[PDB]
Order: sequence, then C-alpha cells, then structure tokens
Amino acid sequence: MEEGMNVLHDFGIQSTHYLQVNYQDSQDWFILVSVIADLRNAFYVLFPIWFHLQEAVGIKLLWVAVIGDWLNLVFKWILFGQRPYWWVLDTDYYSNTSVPLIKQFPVTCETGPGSPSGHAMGTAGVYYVMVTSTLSIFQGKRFRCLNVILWLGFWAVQLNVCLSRIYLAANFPHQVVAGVLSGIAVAETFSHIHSIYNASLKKYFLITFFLFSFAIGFYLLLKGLGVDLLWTLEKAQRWCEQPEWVHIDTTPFASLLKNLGTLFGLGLALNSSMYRESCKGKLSKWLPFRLSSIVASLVLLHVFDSLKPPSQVELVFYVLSFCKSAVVPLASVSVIPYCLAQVLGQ
Ligand SMILES: O=P(O)(O)OC[C@H]1O[C@](O)(CO)[C@@H](O)[C@@H]1O
Repeated sequence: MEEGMNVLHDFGIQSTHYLQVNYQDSQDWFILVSVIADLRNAFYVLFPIWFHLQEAVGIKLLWVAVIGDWLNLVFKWILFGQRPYWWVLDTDYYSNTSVPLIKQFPVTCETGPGSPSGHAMGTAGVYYVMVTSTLSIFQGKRFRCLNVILWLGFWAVQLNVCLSRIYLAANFPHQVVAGVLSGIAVAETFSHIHSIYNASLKKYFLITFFLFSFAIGFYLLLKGLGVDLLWTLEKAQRWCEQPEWVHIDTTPFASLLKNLGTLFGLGLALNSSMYRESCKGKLSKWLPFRLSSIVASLVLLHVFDSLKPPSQVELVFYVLSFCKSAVVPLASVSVIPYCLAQVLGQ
C-alpha cells in the first residue's frame, strides 16, 4: 500500500512536470477549460436551455448532476486521497534526489480530497446525458455519421478536461480516469431509471432529508470515533503560496448544501401552482414563447449570480447558499413563464 502509492504519485508528478514545462504556451486555454467545466454552468446555463425543450432531459440532467456530486463527496470522504501540489513539498520520498519544480496557478488551491476527480465526474455525466438525449430525439428524423460526430465531440471534451485537471497540478492522473468512469456509470444508471418524473413534494423532501442526514451523521460518527475527515483544510492553507487563493466556496460543505438546495428547489417548483398554468394565456408550444423563456431565464439568472452571500460567519453563508441555490430552478420554470404569459399573448 505504501510503495504502490508512492510510485503512482511519482508518476503523476513527473507527468505534471512534463506538461507544465514543455507546453507552456497553453496555460490560458487549460484554465479556460477548467473554468467552464464547473457545475454552476450545468445549473445556470444548461438547465434553462434543456428544460424548455424536452423537459424530461432537463429533469434527468439535474438528477444526474446532483446524485453524481453527492456520490463524489462520499467517495472523497471514504477514500483518503492526496493532491499533487502539497505532496512534493511534504513527502520524504525525494530524499537524496532533486525536488521537481511545480508551478501553481490561482485555480490550484482546492480544499478537499481528490480521490475521484470532481470536474471529470460531473462533466462526463452531464455531457453523456446530453449526447444520449440528443441522439434519442433525432432517431426518427446517415445517422451513424451523427453518432460518430457527437461521440467524438464528447470524448474530445472529456480528454481536454482530463488534461486541464492534470496540467494545473490539482489532481493525479489516476483520479480523472476513475471520475470519468464513475460519471458514465451514474449517467447510465439514471438513464435506466424512469421513476422520478411523477414525484410529489413529499418524496423530494424525504430524499433531501435522507441525503443530508446520512452525510452529517457519517461525518459526526467518524469524528466521534477519532477519524477526522477535514484534514485537507489544514494542508490547503499552508501549501498555497499566496494565501488569498483559498476560498470558502470550494469546501466540502458548500457544495453539498448547494446540491441539496437546488434539488429541493426543483422539487418545489415542479409541484407549484404556477407551473400548472403554464399552458394558459399563450400556449407553451409556441417557438417564440420557448425562445423568450430561454433568453429571459438566461439573462436574469446571469445577472442574479452577481449577488454573493456574506462569508463572515459560516452558518449564515451556508443558509444563504442553500436559499440562493434553491431559487435558480424555481425562477426559470414557474415565475418567468408566468410573467411571459401575463405580459404577451393578448
Ligand atoms: O475536480 P476537483 O479536484 O474535485 O475540484 C473540486 C470540484 O469537485 C467539487 O468538490 C464538487 O464535488 C467542487 O468543489 C469542485 O467543482
């Protein structure tokens, strides 16, 4: 368990050093890839687009994203993985040998273990869902050429995300592969479970409560036993060079709370009374209606993302993050379409 992991870590460090030294004129592109792969874009830019066209795709997209993120946190907690930016400066493995230089970027101070890659998991799951849904829509309309093109695009996206994660020295190469495989598995599993559409608010509430209870109880039980699951928060602050790069939005509680909040918000929004009256005033099948809904949702959500909850106190930050992430599904399905109905169509 010792040598088998030390060899793998050394291989990862060597690969990161190679990528950083011999491909120096690509760093901005890799940063851009690592920025547009965050799940915030899957909850703010992709759900509004896919919900107004084949709503089932949007519902499946949100369910896959949320459950994949929760499984990612659980596996991160139970697997006890390292990261290749506090390892070279800490390990004793390089005694009697030169220390390979590694360059750190402002997007390379992550608080939390990285046994499965976080960006790769979500990207693989969401984009697999998107590609499969797009293929399923167009089957009725040289379809094999379309299959080839979309699968090539999806695999190119996955490979670019993997190289971006490795290049920044944020994760090891043996973690992005696991993330991609697990994301594909989760996407397939929720592809083959058609039992989440006709769901009442009670099921959504109970599911969110069960997930929250399991996470908190597991963490508290491990702490009571003696195991600390928040060891990485100490390491991230020390081995980060500039101390202003470590944030609080990339800690393994804000992500969980935001995922639970957006799940609860979607559940409340679907069962609301305003969603029932979508097909009133003006029929929802109109192409201009769908385009206007998409445009208004995107613009208002992008402007509303400018609000940042205060982080002086952690409990206030947590509650405000929950209440803020619970609104983004509630405003694109039940409020904006109602306003469009009441404004135009008469
Ligand atoms: O890909 P990494 O190294 O896990 O980065 C963390 C990512 O995973 C997450 O923890 C999501 O679970 C986010 O904080 C972030 O998007």
